[PDB]
Amino acid sequence: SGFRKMAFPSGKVEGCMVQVTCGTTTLNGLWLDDVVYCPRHVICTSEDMLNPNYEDLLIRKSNHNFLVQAGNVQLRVIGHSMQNCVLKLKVDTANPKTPKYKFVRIQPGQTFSVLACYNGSPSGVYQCAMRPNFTIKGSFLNGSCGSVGFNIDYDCVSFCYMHHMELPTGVHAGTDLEGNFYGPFVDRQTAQAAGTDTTITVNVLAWLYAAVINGDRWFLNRFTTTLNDFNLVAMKYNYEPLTQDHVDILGPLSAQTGIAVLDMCASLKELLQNGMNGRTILGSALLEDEFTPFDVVRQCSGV
Amino acid sequence: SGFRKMAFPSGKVEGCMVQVTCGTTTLNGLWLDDVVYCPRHVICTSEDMLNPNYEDLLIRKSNHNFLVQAGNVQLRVIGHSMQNCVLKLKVDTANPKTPKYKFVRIQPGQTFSVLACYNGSPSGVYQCAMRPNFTIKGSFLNGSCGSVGFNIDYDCVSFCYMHHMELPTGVHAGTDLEGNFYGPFVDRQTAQAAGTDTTITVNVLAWLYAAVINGDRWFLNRFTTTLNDFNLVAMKYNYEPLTQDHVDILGPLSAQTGIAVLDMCASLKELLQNGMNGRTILGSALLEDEFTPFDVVRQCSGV
Ligand SMILES: *[C@H](O)[C@H](C[C@@H]1CCNC1=O)NC(=O)[C@H](CC1CC1)NC(=O)OCc1ccccc1
Ligand SMILES: *[C@H](O)[C@H](C[C@@H]1CCNC1=O)NC(=O)[C@H](CC1CC1)NC(=O)OCc1ccccc1
Repeated sequence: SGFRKMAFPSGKVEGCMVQVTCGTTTLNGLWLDDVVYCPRHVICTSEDMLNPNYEDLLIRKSNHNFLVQAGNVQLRVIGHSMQNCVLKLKVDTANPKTPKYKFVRIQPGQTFSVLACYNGSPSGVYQCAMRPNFTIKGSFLNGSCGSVGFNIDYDCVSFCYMHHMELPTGVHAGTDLEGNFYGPFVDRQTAQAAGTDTTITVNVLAWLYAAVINGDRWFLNRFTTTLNDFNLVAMKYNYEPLTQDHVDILGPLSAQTGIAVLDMCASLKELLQNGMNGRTILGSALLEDEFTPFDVVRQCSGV
Repeated sequence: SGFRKMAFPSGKVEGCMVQVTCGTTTLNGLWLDDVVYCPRHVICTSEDMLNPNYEDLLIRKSNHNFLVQAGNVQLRVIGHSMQNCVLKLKVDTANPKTPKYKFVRIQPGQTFSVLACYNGSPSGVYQCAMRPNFTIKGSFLNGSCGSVGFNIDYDCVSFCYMHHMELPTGVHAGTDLEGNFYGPFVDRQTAQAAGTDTTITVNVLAWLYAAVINGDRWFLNRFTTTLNDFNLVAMKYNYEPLTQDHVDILGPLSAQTGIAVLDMCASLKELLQNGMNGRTILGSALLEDEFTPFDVVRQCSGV
């Protein structure tokens, strides 16, 4: 038993991280088969980044402007192209450690593992949820761009995120591996801000089920409510509306605990209106919304 | 910027995990050079585990009683011995992926990464602190024994933990890689319980410094206190006493923020006496004590 925020093992992705240098800029790239993917803003200078025309900037580059290093071994660039906000560098060697992989775009409310990297070298791994406002609450320093986010399913790595920037509130923004931003953000130094956010209701309910499975029961009650009545409380507290599909995906957890989803919704209603009164749930004094039903089932099925 | 609980990249350890089978018991082992390390209770049956004499049980085993599998490839056992609570199986192949490594025992209050594994296959990675009562708050299911905890320092893996059991309160206990338990625990099914725990004061202070570096300042005040006066408050709230050495290790964080340690201690005193009044620090509504000064410096130096 026990419930811990847990990342996927990072080894398959570690074998894909390289260092990409252009001019005086060095960031990380992802080396899959004979292609290296990295943020296109690596081709920019300090003044280029205020208002860049990336088509112009890439036309003025050649293959020899790009230094790719897989550890000590330098990789020779034999071609370059752009796909939206990602640069693709073709190299003269297929990565012998390329895993089975997909490029997938994730939905708000879904989670993924981030392998934070600097100078092509992985430094740490942690879980992130895609917020409803299309930011993530990461930990990224200078040089972290090109770090990727991913999920793993039976030795297949689904890449879903490449890191590009930090917003003024300290949250982070990036693209999928096709180079399309999550959210209404652009890769230049301007005055962008995250929109208003909301709490991921299905995830809070999943975490309450994890709590029960791990023996935290103090917040339970005898009451049940209706979907429509619960969704009125959700709007008051800036929670997403609960759909019937969300009720359906919580089915397994509802079955394992014998607590109906609308039964647990009554508990959430009381927690929202009354607070915790000094108590904790799974080691937290706040309602946690960054665990998906899948994340919970992964750790709580055996319990 | 950003501050996230972060594990070390797990790839170097993933390449060392194998599956060890004895009888109808299957758990995980750690394959380094030509030796596999695993919990000795793998040699026990259901009735053996109530009150085992491990010297007798191992004398009655032979090499062919042990099935070791590195993925699909079965490894041939050519010798076996016991070191305290760990079984060492000598195999006819040195692990080609053996990293530079050490076996180190950690101190309460220190952190490490856990690579949770089942059937020799890594499933997730997360950070744990060794509690003052020598337990950890993990996430371990049946089959997780033999999973290891580690820190990484310049491609050298320092192994510090191997998982053995779950206590009745849901926390976890295990050994160092020499097979010596952390804490007053034994590897048999009996009525063991964790002793009383305390809060790791130097870690809470380190986390408050991380908060300031990341822009959370609401808990700061103009007051300073003395070491002796603070240690009186620490005893009332079941916090460890602050030593001068702890003040010294917080030096860099104190310098980076311009807030003296005894200045920050006044803030902690107020938080302990008054609570948070509905506010949060680094996304938590509780005082967090599982980040070391090193953990904080790793993420906050660049900020
Ligand atoms: C790429 O490595 C870098 C990552 C930032 C650096 C600090 N934390 C991060 O996540 N990205 C940038 O520097 C981008 C580049 C523009 C998108 C084209 N700019 C940026 O993030 O500016 C905000 C910022 C905040 C704090 C410190 C530096 C920069
Ligand atoms: C080894 O894989 C297993 C790990 C436990 C299983 C559930 N969570 C864990 O951490 N260890 C054991 O089963 C040990 C064996 C005895 C030490 C010799 N026993 C044990 O943990 O018993 C407590 C327990 C609690 C919940 C479920 C099963 C067992």
